Amino acid sequence: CSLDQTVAPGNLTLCGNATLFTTFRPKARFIAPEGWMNAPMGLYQRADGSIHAGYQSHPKHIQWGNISQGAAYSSDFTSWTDFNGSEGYKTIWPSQIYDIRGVFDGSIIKEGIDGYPTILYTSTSFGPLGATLNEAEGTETQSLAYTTDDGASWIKLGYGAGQNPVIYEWPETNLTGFRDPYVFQSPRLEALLANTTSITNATGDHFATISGGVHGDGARLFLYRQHTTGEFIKWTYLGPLVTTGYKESYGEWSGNYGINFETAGVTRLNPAGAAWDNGSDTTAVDFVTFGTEQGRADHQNHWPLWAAVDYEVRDNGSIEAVIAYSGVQDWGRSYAYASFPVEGYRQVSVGWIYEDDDNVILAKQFGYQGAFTLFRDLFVKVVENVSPSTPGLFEQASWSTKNSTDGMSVTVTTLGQRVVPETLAAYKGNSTVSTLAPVMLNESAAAYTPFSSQPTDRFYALTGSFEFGLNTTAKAGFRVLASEEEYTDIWFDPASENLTVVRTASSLIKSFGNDTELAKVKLYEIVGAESKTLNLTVFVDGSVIEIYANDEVALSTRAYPWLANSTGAGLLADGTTAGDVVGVSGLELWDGLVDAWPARPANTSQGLVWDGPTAAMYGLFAGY
Amino acid sequence: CSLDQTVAPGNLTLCGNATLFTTFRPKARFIAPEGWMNAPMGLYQRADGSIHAGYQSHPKHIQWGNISQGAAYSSDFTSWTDFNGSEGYKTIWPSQIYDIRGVFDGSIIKEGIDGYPTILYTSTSFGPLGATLNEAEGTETQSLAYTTDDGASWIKLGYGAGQNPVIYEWPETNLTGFRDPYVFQSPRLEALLANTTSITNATGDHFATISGGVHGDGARLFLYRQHTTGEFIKWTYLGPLVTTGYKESYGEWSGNYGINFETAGVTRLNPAGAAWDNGSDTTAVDFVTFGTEQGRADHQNHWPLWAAVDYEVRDNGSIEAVIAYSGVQDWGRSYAYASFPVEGYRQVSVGWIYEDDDNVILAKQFGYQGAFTLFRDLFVKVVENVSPSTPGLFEQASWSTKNSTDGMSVTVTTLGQRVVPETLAAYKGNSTVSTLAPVMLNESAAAYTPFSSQPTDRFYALTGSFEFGLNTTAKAGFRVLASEEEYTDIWFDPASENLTVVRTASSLIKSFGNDTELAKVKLYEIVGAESKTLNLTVFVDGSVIEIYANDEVALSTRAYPWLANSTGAGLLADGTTAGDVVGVSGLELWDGLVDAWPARPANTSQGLVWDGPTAAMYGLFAGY
Ligand SMILES: *[C@@H]1O[C@H](CO)[C@@H](O[C@@H]2O[C@H](CO)[C@@H](O[C@@H]3O[C@H](CO[C@H]4O[C@H](CO[C@H]5O[C@H](CO)[C@@H](O)[C@H](O)[C@@H]5O[C@H]5O[C@H](CO)[C@@H](O)[C@H](O)[C@@H]5O)[C@@H](O)[C@H](O[C@H]5O[C@H](CO)[C@@H](O)[C@H](O)[C@@H]5O)[C@@H]4O)[C@@H](O)[C@H](O[C@H]4O[C@H](CO)[C@@H](O)[C@H](O)[C@@H]4O[C@H]4O[C@H](CO)[C@@H](O)[C@H](O)[C@@H]4O[C@H]4O[C@H](CO)[C@@H](O)[C@H](O)[C@@H]4O)[C@@H]3O)[C@H](O)[C@H]2NC(C)=O)[C@H](O)[C@H]1NC(C)=O
Ligand SMILES: *[C@@H]1O[C@H](CO)[C@@H](O[C@@H]2O[C@H](CO)[C@@H](O[C@@H]3O[C@H](CO[C@H]4O[C@H](CO[C@H]5O[C@H](CO)[C@@H](O)[C@H](O)[C@@H]5O[C@H]5O[C@H](CO)[C@@H](O)[C@H](O)[C@@H]5O)[C@@H](O)[C@H](O[C@H]5O[C@H](CO)[C@@H](O)[C@H](O)[C@@H]5O)[C@@H]4O)[C@@H](O)[C@H](O[C@H]4O[C@H](CO)[C@@H](O)[C@H](O)[C@@H]4O[C@H]4O[C@H](CO)[C@@H](O)[C@H](O)[C@@H]4O[C@H]4O[C@H](CO)[C@@H](O)[C@H](O)[C@@H]4O)[C@@H]3O)[C@H](O)[C@H]2NC(C)=O)[C@H](O)[C@H]1NC(C)=O
Ligand SMILES: *[C@@H]1O[C@H](CO)[C@@H](O[C@@H]2O[C@H](CO)[C@@H](O[C@@H]3O[C@H](CO[C@H]4O[C@H](CO)[C@@H](O)[C@H](O[C@H]5O[C@H](CO)[C@@H](O)[C@H](O)[C@@H]5O)[C@@H]4O)[C@@H](O)[C@H](O[C@H]4O[C@H](CO)[C@@H](O)[C@H](O)[C@@H]4O)[C@@H]3O)[C@H](O)[C@H]2NC(C)=O)[C@H](O)[C@H]1NC(C)=O
Ligand SMILES: *[C@@H]1O[C@H](CO)[C@@H](O[C@@H]2O[C@H](CO)[C@@H](O[C@@H]3O[C@H](CO[C@H]4O[C@H](CO)[C@@H](O)[C@H](O[C@H]5O[C@H](CO)[C@@H](O)[C@H](O)[C@@H]5O)[C@@H]4O)[C@@H](O)[C@H](O[C@H]4O[C@H](CO)[C@@H](O)[C@H](O)[C@@H]4O)[C@@H]3O)[C@H](O)[C@H]2NC(C)=O)[C@H](O)[C@H]1NC(C)=O
Ligand SMILES: *[C@@H]1O[C@H](CO)[C@@H](O[C@@H]2O[C@H](CO)[C@@H](O)[C@H](O)[C@H]2NC(C)=O)[C@H](O)[C@H]1NC(C)=O
Ligand SMILES: *[C@@H]1O[C@H](CO)[C@@H](O[C@@H]2O[C@H](CO)[C@@H](O)[C@H](O)[C@H]2NC(C)=O)[C@H](O)[C@H]1NC(C)=O
Ligand SMILES: *[C@@H]1O[C@H](CO)[C@@H](O)[C@H](O)[C@H]1NC(C)=O
Ligand SMILES: *[C@@H]1O[C@H](CO)[C@@H](O)[C@H](O)[C@H]1NC(C)=O
Ligand SMILES: *[C@@H]1O[C@H](CO)[C@@H](O)[C@H](O)[C@H]1NC(C)=O
Ligand SMILES: *[C@@H]1O[C@H](CO)[C@@H](O)[C@H](O)[C@H]1NC(C)=O
Ligand SMILES: *[C@@H]1O[C@H](CO)[C@@H](O)[C@H](O)[C@H]1NC(C)=O
Ligand SMILES: *[C@@H]1O[C@H](CO)[C@@H](O)[C@H](O)[C@H]1NC(C)=O
Ligand SMILES: *[C@@H]1O[C@H](CO)[C@@H](O)[C@H](O)[C@H]1NC(C)=O
Ligand SMILES: *[C@@H]1O[C@H](CO)[C@@H](O)[C@H](O)[C@H]1NC(C)=O
Ligand SMILES: *[C@@H]1O[C@H](CO)[C@@H](O)[C@H](O)[C@H]1NC(C)=O
Ligand SMILES: *[C@@H]1O[C@H](CO)[C@@H](O)[C@H](O)[C@H]1NC(C)=O
Ligand SMILES: *[C@@H]1O[C@H](CO)[C@@H](O)[C@H](O)[C@H]1NC(C)=O
Ligand SMILES: OC[C@H]1O[C@](O)(CO)[C@@H](O)[C@@H]1O
Ligand SMILES: OC[C@H]1O[C@](O)(CO)[C@@H](O)[C@@H]1O
Ligand SMILES: O=[N+]([O-])c1ccc(O)cc1
Ligand SMILES: O=[N+]([O-])c1ccc(O)cc1
Ligand SMILES: O=[N+]([O-])c1ccc(O)cc1
Repeated sequence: CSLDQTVAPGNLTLCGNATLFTTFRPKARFIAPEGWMNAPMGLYQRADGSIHAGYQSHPKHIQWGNISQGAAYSSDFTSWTDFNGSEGYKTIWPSQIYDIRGVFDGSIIKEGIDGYPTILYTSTSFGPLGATLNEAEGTETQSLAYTTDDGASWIKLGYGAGQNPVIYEWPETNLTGFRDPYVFQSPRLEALLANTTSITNATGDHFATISGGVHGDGARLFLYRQHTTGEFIKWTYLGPLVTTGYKESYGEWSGNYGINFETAGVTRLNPAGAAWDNGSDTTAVDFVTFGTEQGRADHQNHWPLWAAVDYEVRDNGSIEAVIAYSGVQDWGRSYAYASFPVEGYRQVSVGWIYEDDDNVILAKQFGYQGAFTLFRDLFVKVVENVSPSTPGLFEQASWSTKNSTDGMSVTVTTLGQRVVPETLAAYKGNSTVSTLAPVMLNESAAAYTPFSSQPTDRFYALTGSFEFGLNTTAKAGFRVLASEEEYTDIWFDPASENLTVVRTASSLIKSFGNDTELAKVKLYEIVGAESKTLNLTVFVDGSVIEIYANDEVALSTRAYPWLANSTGAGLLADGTTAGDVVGVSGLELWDGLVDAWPARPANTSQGLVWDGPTAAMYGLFAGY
Repeated sequence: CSLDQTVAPGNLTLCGNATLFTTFRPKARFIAPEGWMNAPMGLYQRADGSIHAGYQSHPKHIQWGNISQGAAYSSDFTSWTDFNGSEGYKTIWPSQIYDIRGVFDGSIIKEGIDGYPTILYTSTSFGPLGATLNEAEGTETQSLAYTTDDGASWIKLGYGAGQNPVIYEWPETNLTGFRDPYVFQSPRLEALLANTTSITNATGDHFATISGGVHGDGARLFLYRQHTTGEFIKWTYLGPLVTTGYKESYGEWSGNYGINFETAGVTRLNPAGAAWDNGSDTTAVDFVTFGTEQGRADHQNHWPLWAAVDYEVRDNGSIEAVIAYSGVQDWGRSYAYASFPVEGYRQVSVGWIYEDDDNVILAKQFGYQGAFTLFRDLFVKVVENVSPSTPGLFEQASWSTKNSTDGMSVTVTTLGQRVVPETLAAYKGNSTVSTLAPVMLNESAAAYTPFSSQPTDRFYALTGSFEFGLNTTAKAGFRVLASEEEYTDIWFDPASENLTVVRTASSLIKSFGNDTELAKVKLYEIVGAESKTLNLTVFVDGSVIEIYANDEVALSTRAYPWLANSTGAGLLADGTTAGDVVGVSGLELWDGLVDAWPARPANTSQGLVWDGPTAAMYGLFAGY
């Protein structure tokens, strides 16, 4: 095939394996060296302060299978180094009857077996596995392994009675799933349960949730408690923590709860970050983050959600997490968010961005699939002095409201997300930074106005503050990865409250997805203000477009323009007039970002392989 | 429990694990250090002249499961040393999706991958597996591994296309089984196929059989040929080598062909041992040895058989092995015979002797199950100058006859088996040998006459030649493991041609088997003789009783007397009179035999373990 990016693309399906390896590939973020990746796993801050990140991995293939933990480490979330051992960059792989079908997601007990960091993970064996299939007990169990070398290798507990797997009995019949154990400490839950520990005999300092659901009756998050402090074999089932209905939706701001949960976690946050109080901090909020499946017509039937919850203690010594309000962690092509504690009272979240090639047309030509999102600090976002005339404000859909004593202003609380400052500092410092003059978008505004400085490649960031009239019908935003013939348009339309990514012209290559992305964004109007403001930040990284609005709304998507010069960026304006003006300020472009994998050459493909005719016989993995 | 062997046994089911480890345990033969063992596998003579023996092994359990290769070596078939590596005495174990359900039987390519000894073995995965179940393609495949350290460890080929497993497609639909690859070189088969290699393109110097059958339509031995010399991935299916009918029997001397073959092998022998001619040696005979299942009402539904065959070349470049005559390799509690070449033009065979505790009542108390037989030289047994008035002679059931030119005498040919001379020499040399005076059994003979010298423990051998009148109705034999209250009786009754082992009084412990064993023995009468002779040799080794008659008939069984003094032996006589006399000569007792595992302590138990509740969930292994 021809790789001439100055002319229209040919038939790229004729290209060899990994011939398009560098063409669309992110450079400034976490990604496997090659092949298939999906969910983050095994995330923890090591004793030396560095971050260990695992991920679901299938090297030398471009579909899921033999799923293993690949791993790497970083001192700043931003520049990474691969582990290299006897299995390359893998550190846990299928090896025993109980996990031979896949080492699924798992999470870290920092002070575990013999004092070592310990992973509790879903060990899978044979049989139908899935929320739409007739799964049986044993197919998904939960197992332990520990590391004596800070994540370079893991030792599994032995197979058998009183050893691995450590959790195998289904807590209810007819489960849709039983996976993704999330281990956490919780002074809050310990305080709530302290008066009931005689009922259950579970007194350990670690809790674990397991994600699943019940056939025909919606998703479930099951809560376990470590039976005894310092002992890791026995985990006592308390009860369902979160119970939702079959394809239940809390509404337009909240996705859909589907039929089954995946990768659920539990945290507690306050306005500064992570909160480790027992309930005494009145500014702190309990949150659950979770994926749902089969409640969405597109995006691989997957919603990455979160909910604020109020805990109630049941008479049998378990906890009901009652949903107070419910939102979306990312509105685009991402899923499988994991969060973990970081020193300085932080909780950091990261997810997986899948490709937009669902028919698997150019995956072999790429030689890889998937990347992470950026790493995000979670916190309680608080907006003070909100005007009660903010449209829709008292729906309290994915936020809560608290009136002032006099009823004239409102305090809004919701989940905040922002890129970790280490990454922003490194990006800015390594980039060519252009601080741009403010622009009034009025009757003279073109549909597209290129920035006065332009990117030089597909690795850049941009930010801007868009000030709108309170009754505007104008739209504005950013165009990125743009030439005359290919471009991706990011619009906000305050009248509809919709942030969209229009991808009809994103690429000349017709096999990639081109559906319009959509997020809801609430501009909380401030008392006394005669305008409302959207702070919009965009990261462009190969084919990833990752959008953040108001440290609250995130939308990750993909664009694969063919032409070498489809790298431009600028401002979008629609329906701006002399009377309906959009003021854009705080404009800045960072060109270049950071080389996130400095030790890797440009092409880390090792080729692709086929599992052969037995893949279809076993029926577990696609085989390629 | 009480282990007082001077009084009646108590309730031994109350005894702890491995508390009866030494009580009944063989000392003079090949046996695992502890736990479950079954079939011999991976047998070969190493470059240094020593013998490598593998076996199906499940350490720390007393039922089958996670089946692996345990291994040991010997310079004389008799004194053995265990391998000791990272997995103890195991050297191959389930580790990959293709073999995670068990590393089943396999055999050796001496000059294989990169010139190293290479095993071709049955790699098993998930799904129904068995001749009475609905097995599917993929559940049993055939895979390669090689050793760079003379059997201390094995490296498997990688999983995938053009790698492991190397044989996976079923040659016919609806197989009852597809396992136990037997690799061999054959100048005979090469010569037969040389004119047809254009039809199949298979020209390699190794052949392999795979054992199985077809549902409802009997057993099958499938023949493959290595496609190209020096290359080990591609094996071409030629056709069925042996085809038998559903529960077909050739008769009383020949067991039953059942529904499915296991552990089948192919060899060529002459009167001296192994024959490596191309067909030019007129004294050589082609043989197949094979196990059959579900054609027997007892003995675990298993027959260990052999057949002499005449090869025919089919038009499609395959071989039909037409059965000429058909016999039994061992008439007792043994199965899974494997044979292998040994320097000096020898073919040596060894099998597995199972316990007689089929309800698994005292297996945990033993802490082990199973042993090998002794190692046996195979050869063509030729008897000259046989009288045509030998009863039943021209049935030619498990032998062939060739008349002299004048029709007055017959040459008889059959399969010969004898204990390897290395073992007999070592046994005799380490024993207290008593050469006993000949005994005429007549009207004065007691039912039981103790030998003039007695054994001192349960480890001894005895031999004798019993001369009978041509029209005798007398019976005689040996009693072993004998006190007043417990004993095992080995009888030959020339009038019925039956060799029996009567075990009604073998033990005071009622849970062990007590059924009478039976073999057919043909005393070929010699021209001019006025008598007929049975040469009977018996090895007593813990609980094993292994009987050989006339270097032809073998019968392995088990006896578990409780009393410490149930060790005696002597002569049996029934219906001997002044006129019907049995002359016994060549009588000799070897007391002690050899310590076959000199580096092992008396108790090599490591305890027993339970796999836990997941064993029943996975449904593959009993779990204990
Ligand atoms: C079917 O059969 C399968 C095969 O048998 C079976 O799988 C095997 O299961 C067994 C049993 O569970 C596993 O055995 C365990 O192994 C653990 C260590 O595992 C790691 O290391 C081994 C060995 O590594 C050596 O060899 C390899 C290979 O050559 C080398 O690469 C290594 O470098 C290393 O080499 C050195 O050592 C060799 C000899 O050992 C030398 O020959 C060599 O020269 C070198 O010097 C690896 O093989 C393992 O790899 C495999 O597993 C990993 C995942 O873990 C995979 O990723 C990988 O691909 C492989 O598959 C692995 O790296 C042991 O720790 C463990 O022993 C502990 O537990 C048992 C009980 O379960 C105790 O009896 C024992 O005492 C140990 O417990 C003590 O120690 C720990 C801390 O160390 C404590 O937590 C514990 O409390 C206890 O303490 C006690 O003692 C203390 C005294 O110090 C005292 O203070 C305490 O108070 C207390 O009393 C166990 O041996 C085996 O690994 C499996 N093998 C494989 C290949 O899978 C499978 O399950 C079966 N399936 C079924 C269904 O039945
Ligand atoms: C799901 O994922 C699973 C995990 O990824 C996956 O299983 C893995 O599959 C891969 C791919 O098939 C296997 O990789 C192969 O490994 C073979 C060696 O295997 C043995 O050794 C390894 C490594 O041993 C080191 O590490 C262990 C663990 O720490 C130590 O115990 C050892 O002591 C040793 O340690 C040293 O080295 C380390 C680094 O390597 C150092 O860190 C350390 O300090 C030490 O110095 C073991 O791990 C293996 O154990 C496992 O497997 C055994 C059974 O085999 C089990 O019993 C055991 O329990 C474990 O499970 C094992 O002992 C390699 O030989 C092989 O590489 C060859 O093939 C590939 C292609 O397939 C070629 O690319 C490569 O070039 C090699 O081929 C050349 O060499 C051979 C001869 O050596 C030739 O025959 C061949 O023609 C070719 O020659 C070429 O080069 C020549 C130049 O010299 C030239 O002359 C020729 O012309 C030609 O060009 C391959 O790497 C891996 O072992 C599996 N791992 C496990 C744990 O199972 C699984 O399949 C997946 N499942 C699915 C469904 O997808
Ligand atoms: C001697 O060797 C055995 C191995 O053979 C060692 O382990 C024991 O194995 C036997 C099987 O041989 C197991 O028996 C089965 O037990 C289950 C129920 O077990 C539960 O209750 C037990 C009694 O208090 C308890 O000990 C068990 O605890 C272990 O297992 C749990 C996991 O469940 C684990 O968390 C613990 O830490 C322990 O490891 C467990 O709670 C029973 O259902 C089985 O019944 C079947 O079989 C019987 C007998 O034929 C039959 O009557 C039933 O109808 C049914 O068909 C079976 O009894 C035993 O549990 C194992 N014990 C263990 C692991 O401690 C044993 O330890 C060795 N002894 C010594 C001293 O070393
Ligand atoms: C590029 O990367 C791929 C891995 O993705 C490398 O391997 C090839 O993978 C593809 C799948 O991506 C395989 O395609 C399938 O092939 C089978 C039929 O294969 C047979 O015929 C082939 C053509 O001549 C031949 O090459 C194969 O030989 C290999 O495998 C045998 C074992 O069977 C082995 O013994 C050999 O040594 C070889 O290793 C084999 O004989 C086909 O049935 C599949 O069809 C399905 O999918 C297609 C596509 O969607 C669809 O149209 C069908 O309807 C059906 O659903 C599929 O085409 C391919 O066989 C693999 N090739 C190999 C292993 O050589 C590939 O090698 C990499 N290229 C390079 C240059 O590195
Ligand atoms: C948009 O971003 C601006 C700039 O960061 C935010 O304004 C700042 O608000 C903080 C208080 O939290 C002040 O300390 C700064 O001085 C403000 N800077 C200004 C006004 O330039 C603004 O709050 C953001 N708006 C939204 C809606 O998120
Ligand atoms: C029983 O054993 C005896 C002793 O080994 C066998 O008799 C020997 O036969 C060989 C010929 O093959 C002679 O060289 C020996 O001298 C014979 N010894 C004798 C008669 O004492 C005898 O053939 C065996 N009989 C059977 C039926 O197997
Ligand atoms: C970019 O490339 C295309 C195709 O080579 C060309 O037509 C166009 O003029 C170039 N420059 C742009 C769009 O600014
Ligand atoms: C505790 O009660 C809740 C609510 O009825 C129930 O769902 C849960 O299963 C119970 N926990 C147990 C039985 O451990
Ligand atoms: C909150 O304030 C709004 C606006 O003043 C008012 O309509 C509403 O009733 C108030 N809610 C409460 C609980 O006082
Ligand atoms: C550039 O990036 C590296 C890697 O993250 C970072 O450590 C470094 O501080 C950055 N350089 C700057 C900020 O000048
Ligand atoms: C309208 O927009 C253009 C471009 O920003 C600017 O030059 C002009 O001053 C604006 N008009 C007013 C009245 O500010
Ligand atoms: C052997 O032991 C039993 C039981 O202790 C005893 O009755 C008998 O007399 C002993 N001696 C024999 C049978 O020669
Ligand atoms: C032997 O003990 C077992 C328990 O292992 C008991 O069930 C059985 O009834 C006992 N047999 C007796 C007393 O005969
Ligand atoms: C060769 O012919 C025999 C007899 O018909 C048949 O059983 C066998 O399958 C054939 N071999 C092939 C098709 O490879
Ligand atoms: C073989 O010899 C027996 C006895 O003399 C005779 O009955 C039979 O017919 C002979 N067979 C042949 C083929 O000559
Ligand atoms: C005793 O047994 C050993 C082990 O087989 C053997 O090598 C040795 O030669 C024997 N001793 C003799 C025959 O005196
Ligand atoms: C009968 O048998 C006994 C014991 O062997 C012996 O003493 C006696 O001589 C035998 N009788 C004859 C006639 O040989
Ligand atoms: O790769 C398997 C893993 O990916 C997920 O399905 C999320 O997409 C998890 O539930 C599971 O552990
Ligand atoms: O342990 C499994 C092995 O044992 C046998 O069933 C014979 O009894 C073989 O066919 C198989 O390879
Ligand atoms: O791209 N940019 O100029 C940016 C991006 C992010 C940010 O927080 C500030 C500026
Ligand atoms: O499939 N199985 O459970 C088996 C197969 C063969 C055997 O010898 C024992 C058990
Ligand atoms: O026990 N014995 O005296 C024997 C056993 C076997 C043998 O070949 C000769 C004598």
